[PDB]
Formats: sequence, C-alpha cells, structure tokens
Amino acid sequence: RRDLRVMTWNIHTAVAPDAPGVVDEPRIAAVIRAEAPDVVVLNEVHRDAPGPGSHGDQPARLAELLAADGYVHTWFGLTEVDLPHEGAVLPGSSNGNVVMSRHPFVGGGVVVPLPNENYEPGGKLRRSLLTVTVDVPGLGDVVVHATHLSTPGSAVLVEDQKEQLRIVLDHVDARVPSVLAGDLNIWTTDVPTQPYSQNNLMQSWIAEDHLADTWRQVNDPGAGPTMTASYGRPESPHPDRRIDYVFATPAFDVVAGHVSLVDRFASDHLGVVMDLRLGGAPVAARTVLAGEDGLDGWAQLTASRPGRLRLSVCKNRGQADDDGTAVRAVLRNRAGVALRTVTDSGTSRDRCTVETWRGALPPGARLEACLVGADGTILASRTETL
Ligand SMILES: [Zn+2]
Repeated sequence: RRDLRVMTWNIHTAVAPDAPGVVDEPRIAAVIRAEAPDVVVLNEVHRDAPGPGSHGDQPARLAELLAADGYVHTWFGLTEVDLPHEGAVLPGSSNGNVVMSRHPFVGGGVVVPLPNENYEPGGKLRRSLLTVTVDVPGLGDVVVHATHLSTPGSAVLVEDQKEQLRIVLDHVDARVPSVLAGDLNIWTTDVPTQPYSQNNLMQSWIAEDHLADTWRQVNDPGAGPTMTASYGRPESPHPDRRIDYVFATPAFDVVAGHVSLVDRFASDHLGVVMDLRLGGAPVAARTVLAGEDGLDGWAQLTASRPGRLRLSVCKNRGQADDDGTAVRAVLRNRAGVALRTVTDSGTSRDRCTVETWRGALPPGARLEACLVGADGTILASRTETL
C-alpha cells in the first residue's frame, strides 16, 4: 500500500513550556509513539557535552526511548556548535535537525550548511539542511529533507532566510518522491507588521519548484498554527502563525493531516502530522504563478498515469480579511477553449482548492492562472503551454 505518515516537530530541546528547567525526552517520545509516523523530522535537538545547562545526548536518548516502537534508523544533522546555555556559551554543545524512521536509510545523511552572511558577515554557522533517503515498504525510496531556517527577527535575517531557502530548494529534486519538512520560520504571506517581510516571494519560489504545502491541500491553514501558544486563539495574528511545514513533490497526494494535541504543552511548537499517499510517476508537473508579479498565489497542475489530472489552486493573499479577489486556473486547448476551470477565493487562512479528474492533456494545451478582482475583472493573467 502506498500510505506514508510524515511528522515534523520543533521539540525545543525537550523542554516543555509548562515545566521550564526540566529536560523531558520521554514526553516528546510519547507523542511521537502515539502519532506513529513512518518518518519524523525533529528540530532543536541538542547533543551536548556535560556542563551548566547541558541537554546531554538527546538523539541517543530519543533513540533509546523509541527503539521498541521501531524507530531504529536515526540521523543527526549538525546545525551549530557552542551555543549559549543559561546565559553563557557552553563548550561542546551542539544543535541538530534529526530524522527518525521505522524504515531503513539508503546510504547516509548529508548535511548542507545554510548561510547567515547578512546577519553576521563571516560569522558562525547556525542552520543546515539534512537529507537522507528512506526505503519505505510499498512505496520505495523517499528522499527526506529536514531543515530549520533563521527567525525573521530583522531585515538582514529575512535576507538570510531567502538565501537559505534558495539553497534548500536547489537541493530538492521534484522528479523523485521527496518531502521537505521543518520549522521554516516563515508565514505563507507577508507579515503586515514587518515592512521587510518577504514571505509571499519565498512561497512563490517553493511553489515554482513543484512543492505542495501539504497542510494547505487538506486543511485550513488558520486551523493549524504551529506555535503552541497560538493554538485556539482566533484573534490576529495567531491563525497566521503556521511556520512548521511538510512540503511534498508532485507524486504525492495528500490524504489528511493534523497538529498533534496528544500533549500540546510538551513543546512551544506543535507537531504537524501528515498522511500522504504515493501515486504513480507524474508525466507532467507545472506551476503557473498568479498576479502581476507572481506573488498572489499559484496553480499547480499534475498529470499522471493512467489519465489522471490534478489542479491545485491557491490564493496566497490576505489574512483575517477577504478582499474579494480570487485566483483562477484555466486549462485550455490549443484553440484556447476552456477544458476545466478551478478557482480559489478567501484568504491565506483558508484551504486551497484541489480538483482531480480523469483526462489527458491534448497537444497544444496551456495552463492559465489569473488574479480576478471582486467585480470579475482580470487584474492579471499568465499562461504557459504544456
Ligand atoms: Zn543544549
């Protein structure tokens, strides 16, 4: 069978917001055990030598706690050494991203450093990408990319987020089944209180690279903020604080997903648990961005055997308030006749519009993505032949 459950979680070094000063790997492990993912990506896992505030060897402890549950394949991808602990640099400390899996790796993990040149020219490394292939029974090889980007704490940090993301995306091959997961530290849309926010731009790059935001395919983004403290708060900006993601390549369909509420106060982030299903090899995958500068959303078309078509259309505009605009995708024949139209309205807090049907792309077909005004006027249009 073709199901895959993928979880991502920033575990805050297993220190719970409801119990400061206690390192509690069992609480983290119990949530993972209950969610029973095939593969889990963890951020903020330390591997520290002894000293004031040390977290010890967290990957080894998590592996010990989860071995009997089948998570016997683990990889730690170093991101940073010698971090402040309790107000002082702790020698021999380190942070990593971790992949844990019930299924064996093919080869080993590879770590790619991600720069912070704008924040600190010539400074220490702080962020990295971990890539490892997992051989999943029934599916075959799935490439897992695990990362954690800088926080958007300033204009220079956002410039670093952009450079980090470029490198991450250039390491994803959408031609093979892959997932990209972790704390990307970006909303899907520009933060209105930050003039230097460039989230719409970054999301357009991810979509151009044939990656689908899996949560947004099946759920309202506004129902899944991933900061624990934001969960359950309808007031702005809380429903927008979804910053932990699972992205998937076109071969995957998204079945369902949820934020983990087994023990919500175990970390200051919520775990994101996605149920995916691997289809056949895509025969075509194309993204057309929407809006005059390609910043208002997108349409992603996937064709696969036998004769299946999928169109995922996303309006990536607005937070609390719907301006009445819509993103519309039209599949047209060579004559320009509409074969199918799929539209997404609402705001970035609302689920994307995904349609799947039986059909074949005729020769000379093209895909159009438009931004449509509230009055029905076409504000922008972009078309690409297939
Ligand atoms: Zn530590």
